[PDB]
Amino acid sequence: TDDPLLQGRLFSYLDTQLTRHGGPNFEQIPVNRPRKPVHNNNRDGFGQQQIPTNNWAYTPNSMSNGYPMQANQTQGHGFFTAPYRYASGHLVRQTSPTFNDHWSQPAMFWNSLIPAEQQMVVNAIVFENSKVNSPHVRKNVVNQLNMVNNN
Amino acid sequence: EQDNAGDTIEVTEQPIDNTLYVNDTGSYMTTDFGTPISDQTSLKAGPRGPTLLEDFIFRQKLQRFDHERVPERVVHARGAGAYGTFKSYADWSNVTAADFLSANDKETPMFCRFSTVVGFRGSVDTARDVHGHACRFYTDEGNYDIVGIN
Amino acid sequence: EQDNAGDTIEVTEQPIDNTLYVNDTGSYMTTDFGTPISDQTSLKAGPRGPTLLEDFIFRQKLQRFDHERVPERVVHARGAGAYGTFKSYADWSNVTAADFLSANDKETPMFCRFSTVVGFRGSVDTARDVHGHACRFYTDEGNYDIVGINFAPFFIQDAIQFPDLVHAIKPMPNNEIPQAATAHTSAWDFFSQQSTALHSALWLMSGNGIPRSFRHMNGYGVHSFRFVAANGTSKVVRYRWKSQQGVASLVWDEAQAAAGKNSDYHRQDLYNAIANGHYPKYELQAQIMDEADMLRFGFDLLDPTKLVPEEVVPYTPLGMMELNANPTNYFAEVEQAGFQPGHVVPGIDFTDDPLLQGRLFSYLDTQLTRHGGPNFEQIPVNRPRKPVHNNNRDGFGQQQIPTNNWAYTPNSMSNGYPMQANQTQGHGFFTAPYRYASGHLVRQTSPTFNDHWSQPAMFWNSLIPAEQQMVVNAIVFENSKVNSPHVRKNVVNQLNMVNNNLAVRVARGLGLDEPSPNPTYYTSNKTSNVGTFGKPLLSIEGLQVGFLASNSHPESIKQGQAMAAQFSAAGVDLNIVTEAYADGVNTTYALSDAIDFDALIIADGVQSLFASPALANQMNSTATSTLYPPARPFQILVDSFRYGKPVAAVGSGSVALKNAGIDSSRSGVYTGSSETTEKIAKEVLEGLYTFRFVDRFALDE
Amino acid sequence: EQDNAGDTIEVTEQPIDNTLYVNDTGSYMTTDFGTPISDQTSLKAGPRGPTLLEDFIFRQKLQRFDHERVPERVVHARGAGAYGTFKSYADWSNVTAADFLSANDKETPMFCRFSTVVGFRGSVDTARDVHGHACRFYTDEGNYDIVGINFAPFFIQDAIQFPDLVHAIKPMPNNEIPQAATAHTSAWDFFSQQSTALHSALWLMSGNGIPRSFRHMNGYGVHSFRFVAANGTSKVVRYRWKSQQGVASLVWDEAQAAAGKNSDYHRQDLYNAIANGHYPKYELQAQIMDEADMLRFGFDLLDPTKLVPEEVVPYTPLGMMELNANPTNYFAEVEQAGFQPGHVVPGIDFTDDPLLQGRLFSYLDTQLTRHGGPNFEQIPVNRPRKPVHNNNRDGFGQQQIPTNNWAYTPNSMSNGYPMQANQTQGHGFFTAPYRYASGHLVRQTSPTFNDHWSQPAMFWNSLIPAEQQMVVNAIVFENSKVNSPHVRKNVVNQLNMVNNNLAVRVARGLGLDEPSPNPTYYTSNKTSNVGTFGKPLLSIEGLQVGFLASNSHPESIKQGQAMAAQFSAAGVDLNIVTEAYADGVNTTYALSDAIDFDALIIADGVQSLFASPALANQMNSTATSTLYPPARPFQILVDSFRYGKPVAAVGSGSVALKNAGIDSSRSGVYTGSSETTEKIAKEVLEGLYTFRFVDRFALDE
Amino acid sequence: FAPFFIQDAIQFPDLVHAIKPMPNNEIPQAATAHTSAWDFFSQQSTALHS
Ligand code: HEM
Ligand code: HEM
Ligand code: HEM
Ligand SMILES: [Cl-]
Ligand SMILES: [Cl-]
Ligand SMILES: [Cl-]
Repeated sequence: TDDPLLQGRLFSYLDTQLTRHGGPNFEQIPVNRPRKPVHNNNRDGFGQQQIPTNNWAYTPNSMSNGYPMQANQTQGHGFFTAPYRYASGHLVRQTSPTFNDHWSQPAMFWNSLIPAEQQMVVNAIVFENSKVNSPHVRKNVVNQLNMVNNN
Repeated sequence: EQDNAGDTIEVTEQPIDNTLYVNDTGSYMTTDFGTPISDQTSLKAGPRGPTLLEDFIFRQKLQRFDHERVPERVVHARGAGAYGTFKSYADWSNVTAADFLSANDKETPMFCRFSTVVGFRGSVDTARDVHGHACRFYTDEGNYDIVGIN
Repeated sequence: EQDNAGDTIEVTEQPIDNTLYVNDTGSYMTTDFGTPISDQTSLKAGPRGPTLLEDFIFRQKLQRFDHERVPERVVHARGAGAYGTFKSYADWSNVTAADFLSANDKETPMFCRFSTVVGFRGSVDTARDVHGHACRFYTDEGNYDIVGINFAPFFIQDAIQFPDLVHAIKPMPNNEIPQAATAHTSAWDFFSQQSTALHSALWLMSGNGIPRSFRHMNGYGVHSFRFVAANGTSKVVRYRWKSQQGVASLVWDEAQAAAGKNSDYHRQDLYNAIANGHYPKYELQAQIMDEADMLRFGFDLLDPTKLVPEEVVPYTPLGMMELNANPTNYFAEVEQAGFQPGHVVPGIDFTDDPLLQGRLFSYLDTQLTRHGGPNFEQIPVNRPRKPVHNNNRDGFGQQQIPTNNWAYTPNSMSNGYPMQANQTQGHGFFTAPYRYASGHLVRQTSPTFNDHWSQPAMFWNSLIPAEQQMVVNAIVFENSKVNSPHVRKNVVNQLNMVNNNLAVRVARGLGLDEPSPNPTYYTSNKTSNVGTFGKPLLSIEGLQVGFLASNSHPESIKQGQAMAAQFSAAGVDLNIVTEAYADGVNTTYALSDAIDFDALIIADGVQSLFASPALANQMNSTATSTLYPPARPFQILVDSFRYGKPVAAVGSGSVALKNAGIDSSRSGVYTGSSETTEKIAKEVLEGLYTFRFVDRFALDE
Repeated sequence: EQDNAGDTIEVTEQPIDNTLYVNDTGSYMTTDFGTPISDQTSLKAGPRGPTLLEDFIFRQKLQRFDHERVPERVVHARGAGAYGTFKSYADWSNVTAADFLSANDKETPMFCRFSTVVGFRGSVDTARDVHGHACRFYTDEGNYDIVGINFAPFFIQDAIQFPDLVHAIKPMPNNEIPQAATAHTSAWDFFSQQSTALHSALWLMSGNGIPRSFRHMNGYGVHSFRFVAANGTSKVVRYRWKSQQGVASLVWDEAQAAAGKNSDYHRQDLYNAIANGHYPKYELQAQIMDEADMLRFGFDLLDPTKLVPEEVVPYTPLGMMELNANPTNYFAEVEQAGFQPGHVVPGIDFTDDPLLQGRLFSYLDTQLTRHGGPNFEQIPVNRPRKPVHNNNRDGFGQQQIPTNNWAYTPNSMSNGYPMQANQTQGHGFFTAPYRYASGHLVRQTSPTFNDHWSQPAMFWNSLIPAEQQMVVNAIVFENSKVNSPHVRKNVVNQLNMVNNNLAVRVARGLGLDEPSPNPTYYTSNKTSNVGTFGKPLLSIEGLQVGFLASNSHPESIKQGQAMAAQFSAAGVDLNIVTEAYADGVNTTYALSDAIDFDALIIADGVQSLFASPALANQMNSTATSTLYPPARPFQILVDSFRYGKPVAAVGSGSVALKNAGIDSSRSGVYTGSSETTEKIAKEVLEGLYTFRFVDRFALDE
Repeated sequence: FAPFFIQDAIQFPDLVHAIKPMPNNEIPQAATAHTSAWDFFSQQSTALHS
């Protein structure tokens, strides 16, 4: 979905795999391998421990007997974006006004805890905000919490 | 390792795919994580629209591409290789305990690479240069490399 | 950050050494950690003993050496760079808020790199190829890079196909053959199965594929971009760098000779020109179009396989660039430089060109590969001229020391620094606000992109007959090297959708059946400034003259030397060539070839050097010169003439011309007695501007 | 380089930005390539639309973030650093040509990092462990690093065994359990099968394994090194950093509590001390021995499992270090710092210690892992204070720009620069010239290394009875966590070769058969300054006092505050603790534990806070305080007393003491009326120096 | 937890730097109990639910 938090995670996690693995072949590590063999025209990179036999590593070509075959909604069980998805709008760096209520759900959550666990939340907030060294931040936290539940 | 329950360790080996040589015959294209794909058009907000960040098919393909290259050799960057075999003329144990030399007609698999020295990866074969002659014997007692020149 | 003692932070800045350029004068050698050393003998257990592990001097030196190399660029690996400056012709604020364009005579520092595409790091300069023209403006509002090429169109219409095009044109994966060339099955297979490629393929087969030098080609942005004004109004623009030297190119067999004689031909040309004060210039120009123009001209401005003809929208001159300094260290400054089309500044924006859109991802990601980590922008050549301030942190190779301990937004601790910048404060980047999208989320190509053949037809019609023959010869050469008959035939059929005459001539060259006219996409239209023969140069500065003399006729050297003042005054290098160095000699027969000179002059009284190979072959073994291969002087002459270069002969030099079957009546052949050398020089200057004499090139239909 | 035009090279240095410390004040946010930005909302196709690939602002920010991390150190991952200065006591040129030691009062900049060994980057400070003490002198002749630990001996005698020791002590490979601890089968298996480990294992089980802070331990070089004089004569030396604060340690259950209450206990201690002006000091000392001393003392000076007893060779004071500034950015300066024992300077040399010899390889190689490339010495904290000059080139992350284009020796082009440096010119490094080797090339251990047990015996005899009990408790704790009976028994048998009493007490703790005396390696010998209890501190600066008060008795706060001037004057922090912040309150019961204070004072009139858990348990649910867990004040008191810390009580505070079963007659218990608080303070100062009252620790045999 | 702290991925490095140890001294470990985290949670009030 167009969840702006989800949308960025899609970039971030693919990129971050480079950092931890030293190179682009992180999916070749056993725990990350799919259970069926991979076939695509990706090649090379540090730590390449496979040996491609298809010497015509591009699409379209007339040399490889059509392999590997393009997969889509109607053949090969290919991935497909949900076809009724739609977008319409200026290209904007603006937050949706539907996102503006930051406090009602915190209030519901508070009401959802037994009295003993409500005390636990208070004790935690008090513990953490006593460790916070800045009085003005302590006061900002209080004011925010007061928009959630006065008690 | 097992005079006690704590140091006793259960090993469950998982049925992980262990392909070496890749054979495309018959196959649909998949990502590196095995999802079947096409790879010929970007996902866009309308046919004349901008490309979407969520097009993971685009990103995985170009990330592979963007990372294909590795440092060339500091010397002997330009070279070419081939596999072969080596046959001992004799049992040479009187002078060497080397196993690949331990019997008449004993055969050992080989891989060699030949190269120039000074030029970078795509430099001309017929440069005036030293030439490398580097061969690996895949022996029963380890890979023995003779890394020589002409 | 200081309403309390705990969050109050004491900053003590340490007096750390901050060298940029390294200057060895006066110094003793030290390790990288500053201990003075020698580095010439290993530490050993006795003078004939084994080397010791404790020899840290040995290990630090070889560890540096063992780690010198980094990955080359996946494309455009082979290239060369230079610094320069850009001057705006005007205040362009009426169309763009870009700061480097905001005032008449406003100057901005520049760094550019030029390259081929397909060959690896040490491949030959004169490969037939696309050429990169990538320039960074170090503006006051960030590094702006125009990452262009010497052809107006590109091969494909979507970035997702880029690895397909590249694997197809690169050497085959089983054996890594052939180097730096499209002359193989896979490339022509791709160009014929992916018929978007035809426009750029024709460019590649023309002289545009084999330029004389980086100084004698133009640059193109290829894609539509946007100029965005302060108030949000945008224009759609296409960039051209118009070379102020002019456009000039080689012929194929000459490009081959150059590859074997001087693989560094273009990088040497650029280095020498700058070092000699002949600074190359290129005028920045833009076709400045309205949003309403997207589909008006019968193709789509989002389509990178299509140029806008100058005759439909003229190029508006924006300003002038000049390159005026060589780099100090090639690895540090050129090899490590990373250009990105996503390096934009306020007042510039993108379009929905699906080729451009993917480049924006690719170039940022690829910088990791070549630099080993995320701090590639911290490398000096990639730094902006003003200090960076943001909340990015850490990563391999971090050589800065952040002092802002509250590295997040929003915060109440950092006094609002660094401040958010946008359209209305701090000169922040902004997307053009009238841009809009509307549609299903689709992996479909636009039908406006479907005509792959009409523009190839226009391009063909835009070449003089001699260069049309060059295209045929190239296609025939490359497709003869293609090993697959079916691919050869596919190429013919594709070419027949472009122009029947073209396709018939190619099929004839390939020994294939001649196709019949297929008029759907044919046109008589043509455009200007897209060819490389038939139009003279605008400047001959930094071109080369070879003056062929002999030590066995000493007056010939003096004759050469007395012409030198005139060439020098035109910024042309006169090279006196003999058998061996001597007083006044610049270079030798053994070192020389036709490719080394843009014009050739034969001295008076040296005709006996110019024996043909046949004559050479009679007298072999004894009393044949050892100082150069048999008939080297003759070959220089015959080659120069064949390639179309101006040739002059003084006095009995005309005997050499006759020996070579060159009539003194041919265009671009100058003769005179020893008393008229001054006039012969000026005719050579004339011929250098014309550059090539196309009447020498064989024509067909 | 200039006998000709071709080899003459024009250098044009470009005006590139050269920021080190980054200062955000006044600035707008920019990308890394200098374009002004906001960074708070993704670019989307409509406000509820998908994020666009062209949002380069999003991608550059997350790419930086996604790449922030680097590999931690394979050992000593968890650590903290600070800058300081070193002052020589003398001109030491009679024994060493080292430049930082060449004059009385000569000052050299310093950077040190202290660490544990086994735990990963975010493991608990108060793990039982070896501690690193690694210091760089930024000398005029290169960066000299002493990379030491807080124990005098090391576990193994050959560097090739280092991965064995480390894999054995690190978490098990199947499940990565347990963290930061030797309390598992593999470690004790290793220590018992590789009996060289016994000396260091005893150190580890003593208070030395759990120091109070980095400021309250010593440092040791462990290995023999050499001082080399200008004329080539050498001395064999061993280094000790003698803490000028003194040596003090925790007890195990306290180290555990600290791990759960404040994992940053030692790094916070060091940061706060420096920030508060209480700069830690350590005196550099060396046992300065003759070459003839190698085997004289009944063990081998090449052997790193052996200390030289101060009573055999005294430590010669060389100079004083002080650490006086915190780093500005932890990642840039501390995380990236790379110490190497091979970072030596002229006047220092190595010995044939097989443990030292391998470290010289290992640390240079390991820097590649953590920095992603070979230019790790170019990181600011690793740079020498004078500019580097050598012919090393290139590599990932090259942020310098060499100007010497003739980067090889010998050459005739560079004017002899940089010049070779050696013993007799340029202050070059030189191996000590009388060093000699003679022998077959052997993979054999020296028989001089065979006594693994005598020095462990000396160490045991060197501990007060209370700390001997601590060693037994630790061994018993760790070997109860060891899951393998046969390893437990091997450990006992090994310990029985050291001291029968030790081994019997351990076997009793483990429920095993008691071994019988095995006198071969037993000794009554002992050495001084190797224990951590029974000897007072030399300075109490930067220690902490907790003053337990209550908001429900307001005069208690005022009582606390009136004592503050006296503690402040001693450089001791007085922390007033109540239920919740209020005028004059420093911290709260809920935030507090015994581990937070080095001494505890109970205020007059607050006795009712100090209800025991039993009393707490009666009245549960309503009217029990929510402001801290039940019996928190009582627990602070009982814990402080158990751990051996000084405790004082004013007035009715003595009621709290009685509730806790603490008689006012015990050592390190101070009581007084409200009129004698000044005297109570000075007794607390007294108790802080004694530091722990060992009469409280249970003893066996 | 069912909800997350922020509504846009571009803010992720902000949330993370805020909750991670301070950059000058890398204190404190594995904890939000410090000025920066609670500053972030209170200036970026989307964080209250989580
Ligand atoms: C007898 C003299 C030498 C010979 C016969 C020789 C031979 C070779 C050969 C044949 C290669 C290419 C191997 C391949 O095809 O991949 C090579 C690479 C190399 N040589 Fe040498 N070499 C010599 C001297 C040295 C010396 C003295 C050094 C440095 C101390 C050295 C360092 C290297 C390095 C770093 C490589 C790159 C290897 C790689 O990246 O895999 N060579 N040498
Ligand atoms: C209009 C079409 C294009 C033009 C004009 C163009 C231009 C260039 C140039 C001039 C360079 C060399 C820059 C240098 O000198 O360092 C380059 C490198 C590169 N190009 Fe392109 N390019 C185009 C299409 C693409 C596409 C579609 C992609 C991929 C989506 C791409 C990916 C790359 C990559 C990965 C590099 C290596 C950059 C580096 O390592 O720094 N290019 N391109
Ligand atoms: C006398 C024995 C030893 C002492 C006193 C010692 C000391 C230290 C210290 C203090 C550190 C942390 C430096 C820092 O704060 O960054 C360290 C790290 C290290 N030590 Fe040792 N060590 C000893 C033995 C060894 C041995 C035998 C080896 C291997 C042959 C070794 C390999 C390492 C490595 C690889 C690191 C990581 C360094 C880095 O990543 O920068 N150590 N050692
Ligand atoms: Cl959605
Ligand atoms: Cl658009
Ligand atoms: Cl020695």
